[PDB]
Amino acid sequence: GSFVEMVDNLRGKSGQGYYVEMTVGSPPQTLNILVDTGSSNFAVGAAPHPFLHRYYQRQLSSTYRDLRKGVYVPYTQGKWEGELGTDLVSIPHGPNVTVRANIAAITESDKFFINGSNWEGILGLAYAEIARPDDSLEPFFDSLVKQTHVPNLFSLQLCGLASVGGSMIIGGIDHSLYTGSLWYTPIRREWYYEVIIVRVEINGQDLKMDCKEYNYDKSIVDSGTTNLRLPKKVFEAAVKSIKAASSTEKFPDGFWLGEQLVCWQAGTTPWNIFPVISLYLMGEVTNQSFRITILPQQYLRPVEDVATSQDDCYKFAISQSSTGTVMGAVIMEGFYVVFDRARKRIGFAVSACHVHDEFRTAAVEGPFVTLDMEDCGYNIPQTDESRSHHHHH
Ligand SMILES: CC1(C)Cc2cc(Cl)ccc2C(N[C@@H](Cc2cscc2-c2cn[nH]c2)C(=O)O)=N1
Ligand SMILES: [Zn+2]
Ligand SMILES: [Zn+2]
Ligand SMILES: [Zn+2]
Repeated sequence: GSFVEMVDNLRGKSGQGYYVEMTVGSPPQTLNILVDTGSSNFAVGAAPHPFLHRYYQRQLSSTYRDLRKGVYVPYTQGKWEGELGTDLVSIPHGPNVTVRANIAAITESDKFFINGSNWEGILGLAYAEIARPDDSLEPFFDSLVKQTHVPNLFSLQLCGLASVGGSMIIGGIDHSLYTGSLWYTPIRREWYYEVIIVRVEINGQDLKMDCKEYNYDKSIVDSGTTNLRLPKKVFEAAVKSIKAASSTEKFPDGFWLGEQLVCWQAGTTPWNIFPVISLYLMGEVTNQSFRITILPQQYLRPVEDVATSQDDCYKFAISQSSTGTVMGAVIMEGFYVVFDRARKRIGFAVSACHVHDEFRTAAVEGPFVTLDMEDCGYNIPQTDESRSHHHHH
C-alpha cells in the first residue's frame, strides 16, 4: 500500500537471480524465493538437497493441504519435480495480506538449485497459460489479486561471487525508483510477458533486418534469465557489429560465445570501444515506438577469478537463442520495469539504481514514429496438440 516497506526487498548473487522473502504455512516458514517473470509456478524445495540448508517442510504447516497430484517440469538445462498442494502465503516485505496459493513442493531436482545462490524456491509471475501441469493451476499472482484488493500490477527494480539488491513493488509503482518518463509497450499475449521489438540499432546503426526476425519466435521480458538472448540471425548481426566497433581488440571466439573472460589492467577497460544497443519496443499508439538503450556495462559483466586480481575481467552476456529474444536480468538492470497486467502493458523507465559509464547513459526515449510496428510479431505455427486442447474459460 505504501511502497516504502517494499523498497529494497530483493537480494541476489550476480548471475543467480533476485529473490524476495516469502513465508509459507502456519506457523510461518520463511524462505528466499527467486522472482521469475518467465514461468508461472510457485515451487519450493521441500526435501534435503546438498545446496539447501533450508526447505519447505509441509509436515510442520497446520494449514498445508495436499492436492494429491504430481508435477514434472523439464528445462533444456535440468528439471524439478514435486507434489502439488496449497498453503497460506504472505510476503513479509510486501503487501499486508495472506493468501491461499498453490505450491509445488519440489521433491527431486537436477541442475536447478545452484551452489551458493541463497534461494530455495521460485515465484513464477507469468500467466496461467504456461503453468505446469496445465493452465488450471492458478499462479500465485492471480490468487493474490483475486483474494485481496491488491492492484493487478507489480514492478521490478533490479540493481546489479558478488551481491545484488533491488525492489519488487507489489500493487503499485514507486516513483522514487525511477527518473524520467515511463514508456509502455503492449503485452502481445498473456502467457510469457511477450512484447514486440520493432527495430534494433548498435551504436546508432540500424541492423536493417525484417523486424519479425527480432521476435522470432517470440520476445519476452524474463527476470529468471541472466543474458540478453537473441535469435540466431539477430545474434550473428549483433556480434558482427559489436566486433566491428571493438576491432582495436582481437578477442578469442570463446569470448563471443560466453565461454571465456577478457581482461584489461584494473581501471583501464576501454568502455568506449563497445557500442550501446537500442531495442525499440512497440508503443501503445499505432505507428509509435520507444527505445531502451543498453550500455556495454550491462552486457559485459565483470567476473573476479583467483589468478588476475590486478585485472578487470569480463564475460559477454549476450547469447544465441532458438526460442526467441529474452530480455533477461542484463537488460532489466538498467530499468525500472512495470508489469501492468491490469492494462496489458509493460513500462520501462530509467532506474534510480543506474549503471553508469563515463560519457553515455542507459536510457528510455520516445516517441519514434513509423509506417507501423509493423507487423513485427511472429505467428508461431499452430500444433495439432495446441489446436485440439479445450480451454473452457
Ligand atoms: C529461472 C531459472 C531458475 C530456470 C532454470 C531452471 C533450470 Cl533446471 C536451470 C537454470 C534455470 C535458469 N537459468 C538462468 C540462469 C539463472 C538465473 S537465476 C538462477 C539461475 C540458474 C542457473 N542455473 N540454475 C539456476 C538462465 O539460463 O539464464 N533460470
Ligand atoms: Zn525480512
Ligand atoms: Zn471441451
Ligand atoms: Zn485452458
